[PDB]
Amino acid sequence: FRPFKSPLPLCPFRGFFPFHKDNAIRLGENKDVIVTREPYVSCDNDNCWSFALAQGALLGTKHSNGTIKDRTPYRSLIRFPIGTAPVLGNYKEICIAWSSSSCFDGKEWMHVCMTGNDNDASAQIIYGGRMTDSIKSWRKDILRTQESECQCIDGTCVVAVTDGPAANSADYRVYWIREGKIIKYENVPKTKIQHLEECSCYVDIDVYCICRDNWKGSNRPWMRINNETILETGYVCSKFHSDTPRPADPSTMSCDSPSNVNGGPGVKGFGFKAGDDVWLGRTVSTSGRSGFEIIKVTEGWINSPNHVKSITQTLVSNNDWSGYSGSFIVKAKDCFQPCFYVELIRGRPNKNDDVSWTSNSIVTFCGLDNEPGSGNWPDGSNIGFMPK
Amino acid sequence: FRPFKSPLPLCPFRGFFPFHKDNAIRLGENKDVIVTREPYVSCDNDNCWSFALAQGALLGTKHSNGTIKDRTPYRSLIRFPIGTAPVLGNYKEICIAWSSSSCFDGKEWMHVCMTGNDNDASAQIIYGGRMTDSIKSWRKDILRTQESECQCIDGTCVVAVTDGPAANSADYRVYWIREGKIIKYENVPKTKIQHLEECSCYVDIDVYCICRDNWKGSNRPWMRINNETILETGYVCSKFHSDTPRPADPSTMSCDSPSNVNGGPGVKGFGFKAGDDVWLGRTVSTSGRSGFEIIKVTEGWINSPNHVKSITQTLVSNNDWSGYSGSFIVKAKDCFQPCFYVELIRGRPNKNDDVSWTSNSIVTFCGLDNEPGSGNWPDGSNIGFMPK
Amino acid sequence: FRPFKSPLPLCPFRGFFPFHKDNAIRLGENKDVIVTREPYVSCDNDNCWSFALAQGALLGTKHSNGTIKDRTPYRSLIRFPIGTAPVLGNYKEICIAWSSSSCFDGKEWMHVCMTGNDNDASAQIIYGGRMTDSIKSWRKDILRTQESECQCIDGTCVVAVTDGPAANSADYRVYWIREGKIIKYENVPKTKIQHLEECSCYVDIDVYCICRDNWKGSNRPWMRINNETILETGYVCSKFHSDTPRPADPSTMSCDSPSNVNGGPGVKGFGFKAGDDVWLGRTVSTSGRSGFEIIKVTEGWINSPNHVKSITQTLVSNNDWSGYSGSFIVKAKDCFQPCFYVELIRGRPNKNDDVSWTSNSIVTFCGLDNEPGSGNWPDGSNIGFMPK
Amino acid sequence: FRPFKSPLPLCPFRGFFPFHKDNAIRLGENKDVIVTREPYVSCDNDNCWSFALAQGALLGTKHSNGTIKDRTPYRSLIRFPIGTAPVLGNYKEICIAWSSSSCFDGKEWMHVCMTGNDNDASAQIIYGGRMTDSIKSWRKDILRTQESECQCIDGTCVVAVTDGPAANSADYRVYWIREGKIIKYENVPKTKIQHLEECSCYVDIDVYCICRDNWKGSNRPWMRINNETILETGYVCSKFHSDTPRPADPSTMSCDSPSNVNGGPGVKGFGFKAGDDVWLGRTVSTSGRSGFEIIKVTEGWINSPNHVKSITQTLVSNNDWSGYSGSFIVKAKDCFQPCFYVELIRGRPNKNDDVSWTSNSIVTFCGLDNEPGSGNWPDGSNIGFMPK
Ligand SMILES: *[C@@H]1O[C@H](CO[C@@H]2O[C@@H](C)[C@@H](O)[C@@H](O)[C@@H]2O)[C@@H](O[C@@H]2O[C@H](CO)[C@@H](O)[C@H](O)[C@H]2NC(C)=O)[C@H](O)[C@H]1NC(C)=O
Ligand SMILES: *[C@@H]1O[C@H](CO[C@@H]2O[C@@H](C)[C@@H](O)[C@@H](O)[C@@H]2O)[C@@H](O[C@@H]2O[C@H](CO)[C@@H](O)[C@H](O)[C@H]2NC(C)=O)[C@H](O)[C@H]1NC(C)=O
Ligand SMILES: *[C@@H]1O[C@H](CO[C@@H]2O[C@@H](C)[C@@H](O)[C@@H](O)[C@@H]2O)[C@@H](O[C@@H]2O[C@H](CO)[C@@H](O)[C@H](O)[C@H]2NC(C)=O)[C@H](O)[C@H]1NC(C)=O
Ligand SMILES: *[C@@H]1O[C@H](CO[C@@H]2O[C@@H](C)[C@@H](O)[C@@H](O)[C@@H]2O)[C@@H](O[C@@H]2O[C@H](CO)[C@@H](O)[C@H](O)[C@H]2NC(C)=O)[C@H](O)[C@H]1NC(C)=O
Ligand SMILES: *[C@@H]1O[C@H](CO[C@@H]2O[C@@H](C)[C@@H](O)[C@@H](O)[C@@H]2O)[C@@H](O[C@@H]2O[C@H](CO)[C@@H](O)[C@H](O)[C@H]2NC(C)=O)[C@H](O)[C@H]1NC(C)=O
Ligand SMILES: *[C@@H]1O[C@H](CO[C@@H]2O[C@@H](C)[C@@H](O)[C@@H](O)[C@@H]2O)[C@@H](O[C@@H]2O[C@H](CO)[C@@H](O)[C@H](O)[C@H]2NC(C)=O)[C@H](O)[C@H]1NC(C)=O
Ligand SMILES: *[C@@H]1O[C@H](CO[C@@H]2O[C@@H](C)[C@@H](O)[C@@H](O)[C@@H]2O)[C@@H](O[C@@H]2O[C@H](CO)[C@@H](O)[C@H](O)[C@H]2NC(C)=O)[C@H](O)[C@H]1NC(C)=O
Ligand SMILES: *[C@@H]1O[C@H](CO[C@@H]2O[C@@H](C)[C@@H](O)[C@@H](O)[C@@H]2O)[C@@H](O[C@@H]2O[C@H](CO)[C@@H](O)[C@H](O)[C@H]2NC(C)=O)[C@H](O)[C@H]1NC(C)=O
Ligand SMILES: [Ca+2]
Ligand SMILES: [Ca+2]
Ligand SMILES: [Ca+2]
Ligand SMILES: [Ca+2]
Ligand SMILES: [Ca+2]
Repeated sequence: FRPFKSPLPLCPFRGFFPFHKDNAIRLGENKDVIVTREPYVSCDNDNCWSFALAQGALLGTKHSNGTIKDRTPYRSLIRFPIGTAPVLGNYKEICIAWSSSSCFDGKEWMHVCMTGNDNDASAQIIYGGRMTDSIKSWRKDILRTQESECQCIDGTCVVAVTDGPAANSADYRVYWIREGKIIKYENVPKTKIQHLEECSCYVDIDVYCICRDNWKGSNRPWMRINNETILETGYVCSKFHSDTPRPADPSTMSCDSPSNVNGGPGVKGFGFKAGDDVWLGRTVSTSGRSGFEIIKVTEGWINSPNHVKSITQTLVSNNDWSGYSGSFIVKAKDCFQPCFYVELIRGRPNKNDDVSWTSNSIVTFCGLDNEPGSGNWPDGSNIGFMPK
Repeated sequence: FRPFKSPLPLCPFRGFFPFHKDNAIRLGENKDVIVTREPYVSCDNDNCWSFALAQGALLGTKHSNGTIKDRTPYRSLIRFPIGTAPVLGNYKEICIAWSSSSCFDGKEWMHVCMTGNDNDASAQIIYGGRMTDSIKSWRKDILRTQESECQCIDGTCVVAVTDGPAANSADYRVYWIREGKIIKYENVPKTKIQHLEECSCYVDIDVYCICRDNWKGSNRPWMRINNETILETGYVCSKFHSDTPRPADPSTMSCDSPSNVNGGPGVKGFGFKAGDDVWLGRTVSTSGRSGFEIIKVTEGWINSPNHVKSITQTLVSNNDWSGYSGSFIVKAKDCFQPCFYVELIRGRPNKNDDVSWTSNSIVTFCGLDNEPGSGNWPDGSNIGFMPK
Repeated sequence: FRPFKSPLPLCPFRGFFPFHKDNAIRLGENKDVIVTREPYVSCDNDNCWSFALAQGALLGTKHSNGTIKDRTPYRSLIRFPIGTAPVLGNYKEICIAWSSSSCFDGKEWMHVCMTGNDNDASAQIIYGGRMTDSIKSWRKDILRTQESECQCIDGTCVVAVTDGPAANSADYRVYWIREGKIIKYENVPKTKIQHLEECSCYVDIDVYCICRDNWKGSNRPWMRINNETILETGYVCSKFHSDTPRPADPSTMSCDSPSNVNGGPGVKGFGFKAGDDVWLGRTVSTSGRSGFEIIKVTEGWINSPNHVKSITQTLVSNNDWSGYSGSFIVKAKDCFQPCFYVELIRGRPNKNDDVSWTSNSIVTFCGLDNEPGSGNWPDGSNIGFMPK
Repeated sequence: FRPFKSPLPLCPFRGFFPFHKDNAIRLGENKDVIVTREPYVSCDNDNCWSFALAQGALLGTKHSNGTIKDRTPYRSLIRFPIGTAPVLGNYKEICIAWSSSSCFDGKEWMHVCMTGNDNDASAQIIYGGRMTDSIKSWRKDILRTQESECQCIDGTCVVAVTDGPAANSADYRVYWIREGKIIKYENVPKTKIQHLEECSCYVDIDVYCICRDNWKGSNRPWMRINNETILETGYVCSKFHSDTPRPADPSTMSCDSPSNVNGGPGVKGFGFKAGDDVWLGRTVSTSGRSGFEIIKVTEGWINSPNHVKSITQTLVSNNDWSGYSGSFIVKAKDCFQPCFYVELIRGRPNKNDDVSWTSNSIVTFCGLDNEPGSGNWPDGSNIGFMPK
């Protein structure tokens, strides 16, 4: 017997440490590796797992040509051992999906899988391997979700979902799902949040989601949620913004609205509230998806004149490609450990990646209450060695 | 401890939703994937699985040349993770077979595996991995079975078996098998059914099988069976027929006999009775194995002047190849969820599939009591990219 | 908790039925498959497994060249799912070995693994994965064992071992091993048996072993053994001999000594005593390792004028290559089911197998108390398609 | 439920016997095998496992070129079935690491993983798959550890760690870690030990570590440790030295200090104290990493005029390449069985290994209280057959 996961507080931490790295593109030189993108990580009682949206093709084969395309019927959410490259001999196919979220409730896995036509998509809810429920597109404009792990408290899982325009007003909802059955949803209040995509969430008593405003906000919108309702919303106060693109530091302190500067598009990212402070992942570049660093901003969660970047860890150099990033948690006795993954995109449309495909590798870090060292953990592939 | 599966009613449903898709041919471009055909799906307490008849060769190798041939000693029933491509590193060999059925009784797997000479074949019964019993060909003319999952109620499994001509009167039986031991068989009454092949079965209190009349019926024959005997037989009343080939809609309403029009040959297919209504899978083409759709026919299960196609889901376009299709169930608390798979055949003898082999990929859908969206989920292989 | 396996009687049976077939050579065309020989099968509580002596090389690679060689340091006993081809992604390495036996005692696996120099070899005893004991070569002349499953009764496992000349008087012993610890051994009495190699054993209350006389006997020597001692010895009385080479039928009835005709060399084979009758596997050819059939000889176990081949199943045609064969059992409630495997050797030194390597596939059959059909289940590889 | 491992005495033994061998380079001819080095073995309750530092590339691909380099971000500690070659379909990625140690405490696995910049590395502590603690480089000079299994007694695991110069005075510590949490560390006393690297440890009531002095000692330094503190230190008294390089036999008897002859560099190695005697692994060559033998030295553990090599097993000939070697234990009822692995390095910078990569295979032996035979178990690859 296993109990449902509880509303534990986030563990104390003061730095992030290298965890698992798959080197998937390097290992894919001989065409063994499945083409993926939008990876994430999520753990159950026994294992942490890599998840990603496969493209139904092997890296470097003719079918991998043109996998820059975001949505096809040939995409499936797949799962593979954390830190391993996804290959036919080790992967599991979770569901047909070109957008997804997964989370373990303490007893079983839940997955949310969107597929079908852009104007008529549906989200399948999988629980314990069985399709238990669904969401029908209501705005008929690319129904979509987090692309990282959802969160579950006392048996009720929470997941953020969007339907509508990428660069205009759309609908954003949170769904509460218990044992695979949709209990209720709420439209996210628009009193502060103006656009919301690809939420990266974690648990610190309540669920916190830090997301992507793809329209007007170079700062990231956020929500606080429990097993019943949305408790709080806003934008991360930090005058050091963390979307891409974004203005150079220092920028505007906007706790309650989008910055309105360098607003679109964006990239999936994450953060961790720590008291009044906030940790924020971000590309090193302010314009491109290159490099990765995480900063701690003193009093960055609140309205304050005292915002300072007290810590900056540079984990992937600006000379290396990054991509999406997202939070995940690991139960650590009486608290949840904050961890994250970074998608390292290789191929189109990256300048000088002269291949016809698009894929990624993964690297991950976890938070400890110890002082970190330093290093650099990029994709590491010589694109010139790769089958095109 | 696990109890035997019970005679649960079918769950309510109003549409079908995309579940798992393997993209096996696309992923087989580099010769990793095992050549298969006649796939199906069946689940135990912990997992749903893909099953298929392998051809003892890797796709695109010289040994794959000529795998259009239906029966060889080199065919085995194999099992692999649902939605994954079958590769040497993930498959399990269940038994030597060129015709098969599998089902889980709540405690153990049973399999029925036919092999040997066309005139002298035998069916091996496997239970919990042990060969427990057998059936010797009695008409000496290709002893054969469902090519999809059998069904088990309160420990007794039921499976439909045929021996005799493909386009003339043959023998059709149901066998009752408990813990791998044949308890009894019955010759299917011929008062209504005139020819019966490749039954697709499910459970709705009793076992329902919807099969293939390969001789005179463009409508599908069906049986209702419990743990003791055949309770009822007939043909699906729907004036919209669901075999291939078949007449255009609307055709004849024949509850008690074969249509006698476009009667032979046929293709394995499935349906689900829903009150007085019936859901029917079928190729989009009325002549070829191209496309796949599922229709709901109001009062289609009964003798009525009111037959209308209230719902039509087009899941694979008529421009894409399909093949066999079959039902499977997933336990959903106090009811069984109706699901199905579609075999997507590529290679010989499909027009313009210029390769020497014959194989397939798989796609699956499950029923929910929600409104579906729409999409298209075909094999997706560019045959021109494939090793021939 | 699991009890030790008990001394159950052999199940009733009247024919043999096709079980699992791996098609390993066919599937090895693209160099995925590990080079093996001397395969066998053995089962635990949950699964039956294939075992074989690998050659530390992939089929069709340069390192596979010359794998006709019997003993090298690069040979390991490996285990893989029954009926699957052995590949790097599915195999387990049991121990370093160029001769081996394996058996499950009801709780754990035991293995006997010989390796090292021809004149100074040692047998490692593995139990529950731990090396627990060993046998040092005492005649310093290729210490060797069954190349099929040993047998275990009430926790005590029995295994036949040989050290000395291949075509002259050597030492033959049985070892009793409990939980991996050698309890005792006995020199096999030479009052009847004159040469003994590669015993194929099974359980029918007591352990029966039917072996290979490589010197003077075209008939097979046999032993009856319990958990304490050798109870009985002899040669199979059947005037229809079952070694290879051997005289044509009918030959000599020799219950107590070697035939003294077509005496050497031989091939590993098996049989099953059934009352006063005996079932005997044998190559179809009387001179070569081609084809495979199993005969039932009425009163073949005893001294009688009434020996007749009442049954003959031809399972592999004389036009196809065979090789070693061996017995294994599967627990069937209150009796043991008799099964066997046949090694299908391809490559050197088989005439017209124009490749530089030597390997094999596997096929298996089990006994049922039903009448069999007929078929042909040979290796099935087109040697011309294979990498050389 | 499982108890923590206890402080058992080492089992009696009088020779070493061939256990598992992977033949990884031979099997890597077709580019399936992951590039590794610094392998080791460690076991839990159910299985023994191979561990190694992968290089994030497949053997024989372009990315394998230049893998002689010791530290990169693309190295991960990986785990694979003991005696199997590491391939994408069977490996698990444990953590990012270019130096590592692993050990099972009776309940869960602990790992120590160093990565990052040479001057700023950190060691991540993994326990039950979760990152639980860390060590920050304190001398900022390649923080590093055993490259073989650590040891755990009554829930407290012990591991030797080094930071500082390779050929001058550095810092050497032992860390005590319980359930992944660092309890304490001790600086190793320098009253006898002058340099310490790559400890090979085992349990004989207390933990014994036999290590590598890379500076002044051709004899190996050693420590005795319990769950609380370092109990004893020294150098192995044996006048027959066991590092590489080293003086020819007989050399100096130095129980309390480095030999001061042929002092640097060295190679990772191991030994086993047996009463007043000692068993010592060593390369056959006194100058190079070729061959492998194990000697027993009578009274070799103590100050004595009676040192004699009573036993010498030559396991890999001087004509074959060896490399690092290390101890591991297997629980054997009421004692621990001493076993070891030998890394068989192929590629750069080995003379005449004309390839661009560097990797290894593995061979293993275990101790029994029986007399051994003899043999030779080298890597076995024909380097000329390999992709360069
Ligand atoms: C939602 O969970 C609560 C328990 O969690 C607490 O309240 C949440 C809103 C959130 O603030 C958490 O962090 C808190 O720990 C459930 O409340 C229980 O309800 C039962 C039945 O009425 C009652 O017997 C218990 O006393 C309640 N427990 C507590 C701690 O108050 C509530 O039922 C959950 N709601 C849903 C819709 O599932
Ligand atoms: C990746 O694919 C493009 C496009 O391929 C073409 O269209 C595809 C849908 C498919 O039908 C292919 O068979 C077609 O070739 C390739 O670009 C083409 O390259 C060819 C050959 O050099 C050229 O003649 C065409 O004009 C190109 N077509 C377009 C639209 O640009 C491209 O070469 C492929 N990349 C790699 C690395 O193979
Ligand atoms: C077959 O199953 C029945 C129980 O299932 C019920 O009856 C079936 C014919 C079918 O209609 C199902 O949907 C029903 O739920 C077994 O009947 C039981 O028999 C035992 C022993 O006589 C008796 O004690 C129970 O009361 C019966 N249970 C019920 C519900 O009537 C029957 O034994 C099964 N037959 C065989 C041959 O296995
Ligand atoms: C697929 O196989 C056919 C037939 O192969 C021939 O017969 C087989 C049983 C086997 O023995 C092969 O070695 C034979 O080649 C191939 O058709 C043949 O192609 C060759 C070469 O072009 C031609 O000379 C023969 O006349 C053909 N034979 C027949 C009966 O048509 C075919 O080319 C193979 N397809 C592919 C893609 O390789
Ligand atoms: C060997 O096994 C016997 C039990 O098996 C029986 O005797 C064998 C020789 C063989 O004929 C089997 O087929 C029989 O079923 C063990 O005998 C038991 O010994 C214990 C302790 O003395 C005694 O209490 C039991 O009564 C005995 N059981 C029987 C059935 O007689 C014997 O101990 C075993 N010997 C060894 C060395 O392990
Ligand atoms: C299989 O191997 C033989 C022998 O290979 C030679 O000796 C080996 C130990 C190794 O060192 C190889 O590099 C050697 O080539 C091959 O037979 C040789 O073939 C070559 C080239 O045709 C010829 O010049 C030699 O005289 C042959 N040597 C002998 C002893 O016959 C054989 O070709 C290989 N088979 C295949 C299919 O590759
Ligand atoms: C360390 O372990 C001891 C038990 O192991 C014994 O003492 C070690 C130092 C070592 O010599 C082993 O080989 C010995 O077997 C723990 O001692 C126990 O402590 C508890 C609590 O005080 C006490 O109740 C028990 O009696 C002690 N057991 C024994 C055998 O003395 C000790 O707690 C451990 N220390 C740490 C820091 O974990
Ligand atoms: C292994 O690699 C070396 C070096 O490769 C060069 O530098 C690498 C970092 C990478 O950028 C490669 O593309 C470069 O080629 C190879 O040595 C080179 O070989 C080329 C071609 O013969 C030669 O022109 C260069 O001068 C060499 N460079 C150096 C520094 O020596 C080497 O050939 C590779 N080995 C194999 C087996 O492929
Ligand atoms: Ca933005
Ligand atoms: Ca028909
Ligand atoms: Ca003979
Ligand atoms: Ca491959
Ligand atoms: Ca040294």
